[PDB]
Amino acid sequence: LSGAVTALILVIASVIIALVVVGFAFGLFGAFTGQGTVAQVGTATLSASTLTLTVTLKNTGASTQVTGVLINGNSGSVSGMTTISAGVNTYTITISIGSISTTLRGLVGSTISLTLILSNGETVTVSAIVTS
Amino acid sequence: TGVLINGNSGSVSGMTTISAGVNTYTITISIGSISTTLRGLVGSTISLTLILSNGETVTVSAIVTS
Amino acid sequence: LSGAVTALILVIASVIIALVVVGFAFGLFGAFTGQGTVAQVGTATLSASTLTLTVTLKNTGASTQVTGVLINGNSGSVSGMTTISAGVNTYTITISIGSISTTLRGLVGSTISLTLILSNGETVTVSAIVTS
Amino acid sequence: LSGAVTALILVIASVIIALVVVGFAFGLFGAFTGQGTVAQVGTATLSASTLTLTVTLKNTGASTQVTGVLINGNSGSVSGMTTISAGVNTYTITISIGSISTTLRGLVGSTISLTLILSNGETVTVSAIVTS
Amino acid sequence: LSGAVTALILVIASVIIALVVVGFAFGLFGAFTGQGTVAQVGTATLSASTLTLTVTLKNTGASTQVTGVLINGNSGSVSGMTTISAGVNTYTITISIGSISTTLRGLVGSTISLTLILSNGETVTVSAIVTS
Amino acid sequence: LSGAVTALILVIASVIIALVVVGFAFGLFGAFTGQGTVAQVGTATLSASTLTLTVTLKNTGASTQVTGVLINGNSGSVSGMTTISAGVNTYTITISIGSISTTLRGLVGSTISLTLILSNGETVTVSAIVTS
Repeated sequence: LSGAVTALILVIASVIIALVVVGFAFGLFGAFTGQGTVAQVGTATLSASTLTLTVTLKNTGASTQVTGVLINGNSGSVSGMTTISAGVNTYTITISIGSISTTLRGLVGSTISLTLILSNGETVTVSAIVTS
Repeated sequence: TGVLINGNSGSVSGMTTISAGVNTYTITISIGSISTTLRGLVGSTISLTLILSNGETVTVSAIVTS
Repeated sequence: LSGAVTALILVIASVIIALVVVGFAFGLFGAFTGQGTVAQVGTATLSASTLTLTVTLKNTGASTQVTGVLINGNSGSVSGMTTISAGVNTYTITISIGSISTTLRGLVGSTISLTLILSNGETVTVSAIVTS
Repeated sequence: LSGAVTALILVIASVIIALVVVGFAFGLFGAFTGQGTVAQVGTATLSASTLTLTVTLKNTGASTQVTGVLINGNSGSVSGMTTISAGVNTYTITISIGSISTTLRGLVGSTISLTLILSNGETVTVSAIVTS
Repeated sequence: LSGAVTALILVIASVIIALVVVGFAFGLFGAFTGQGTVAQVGTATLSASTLTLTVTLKNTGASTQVTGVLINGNSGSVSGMTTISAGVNTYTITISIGSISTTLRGLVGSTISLTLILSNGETVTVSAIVTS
Repeated sequence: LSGAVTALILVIASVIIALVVVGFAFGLFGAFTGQGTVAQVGTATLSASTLTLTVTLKNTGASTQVTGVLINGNSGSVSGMTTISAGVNTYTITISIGSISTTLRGLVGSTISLTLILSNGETVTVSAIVTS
């Protein structure tokens, strides 16, 4: 008689566990779909006298952060408008590096490529015109 | 039961009932902040999620128009 | 007995999930195909006395917008016919920059290159004759 | 009952592995963006009496090295200012070849083309005026 | 009573097997990452009188071997510095083909392209100047 | 006792199914490799008086067919040597269009570009000299 009791107990436990796994899979779907996709929608302007990056970013996911910046050699901090809203927006970020100060002064008018290290593990490649 | 756009989850207010077969549904979404946020994405692609009553989430791709 | 129940539950869940993924992939196809492709089909005219750009644009995709303009140094707003219908059309856009006013007055008759920053993340390179 | 346990074990392992791969891909992005781009921004001067190359180089990436030089026939070593900082800078490199000594003495005033072999796998083509 | 005994036996077997599979997957990751990446970081020199290839190779993976060479028509053996250490290094490889002897003697000064067949399944394309 | 029976039944069924899938994948490999690659290996001659295309085609795959032709405006049928053997061969195809008759008569000596729509879904771009 114990055999059928064990059979039912195991059947119901397996059903509960399978439903848990399926719910987890669909939660993973919904979470990865809306994780946050940040890209560039136009050229940036890198003021070399003040070292200020004005960039237009498009974010069609969750509201992420800007944790770091990667310029030619050094990775520097950021000190302005770190919060990336959703949609398309123009952000004005003040970059802080030790050595790059006055290094760009000899590049006014030329193009440059930066990287933005976001909080959600994504890195964004940015193109900019160096100005003064 | 619900919709999931870039940041926020919002209610739906139309044709919530999914009949069987293939059908074209016109769902009115309601979020507080996303109002006028998509106005700068006209023409671009976007990805949404639909939270159904049977525990299944459906991933949808959409073109943003105006 | 529970093993086969679990097996069928997982099989059906996997079928549902795979169908969801395939539908999403084909939706992505159809969405990226008709996202909006804007190009130039003839030289533009940049009136320097009024700073007005008359340009013929071809758009074989979705109806986009014109968010910004990029002239030699500055990025400026636009204040006319920002909506790009489908097909080939002649648009008359009034550009607004602070300093470029009366700067092109010494370029009448010469060629120039502008950029149009569209709402769908695309930038269009435009060539124009500067007139007055 | 074991089926669903195995299913969740594999699901979580797959999520971990996929996240690892995605992080690696974005790291590759960030690394290749700032790998180091060196070009020339003005004519060089090749002193043929002392065989010294004075060249103005622009480097908008990581700080690379100058490992070799390639003049008409021979590849020779360099013995000065091997380190290329970031930005635009004027470098005075002392080249050393066995045979080219006194060979350029018959080219004073004419043009010549060199190659620079950098540490980051990139070769830079340089143009120079031979002087004395 | 046997049902639950079988259930636990199968559960522990499944956990052991899944852990084996996951460990094997991560080992595959670590192994394919450091398998050996060999490329060229500067033009090679192909001495046509002695038929000797002086080439600068960059290898950022495991220490591979040079098993064969592929010149214009024929694949030939190699007889020197077959072992590719890690890093950037200058290798002097003596090639041996029966027919190509004295064939390059009419190509001095021109450019040529060779292939190196490595031990780790990778073929490396090399560009060289033919000298004498 | 039923649990282990179920486990082995599912194990053998899964092994059979996995082997079926792997066999199908390798069949897909072998089938896509030898599908038929048709290209041009020399200029074609388009006789405008008789409207006859003499073209040398190279096909290193399966023996495909020529289902249609695409000339400047119209898509026309073919009425000769529709079968493409393997190897390099010179084919003489009689094209049939309603309007193009006597239209090429004003292009004798000039170059033109055609398209061949093959049976295997591949289109081949051809260049031809218009003759008479």
